[PDB]
Amino acid sequence: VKLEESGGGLVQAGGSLRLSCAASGTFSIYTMGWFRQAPGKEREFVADISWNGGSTYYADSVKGRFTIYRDNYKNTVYLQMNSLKPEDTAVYYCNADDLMIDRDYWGQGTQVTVS
Repeated sequence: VKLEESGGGLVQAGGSLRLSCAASGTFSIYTMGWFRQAPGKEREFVADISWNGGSTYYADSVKGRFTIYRDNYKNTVYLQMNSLKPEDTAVYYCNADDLMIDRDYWGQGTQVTVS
């Protein structure tokens, strides 16, 4: 299992960005999620989505501005970010928690910088 993140980069405050996390490489199923990491700080939960898409959870800092969703055809989970703020600047990581074997997997991380 490999997770490849795409999107990100430099964005003006008030803008929007969509991050993607494409899974590749069997077939268990997964809780997929997004975390972010500011320099010198704890890893911060952002959002996650259940294996069948029926339940989503968001950190209070992003509720009402961010949306997590899954496109099964592309085997990709997405993070739509609106009204971006300097406080959102971080490396964003997607995670996949294998519910059959209790092992999780991580993307390489993608920088989002809000100017």
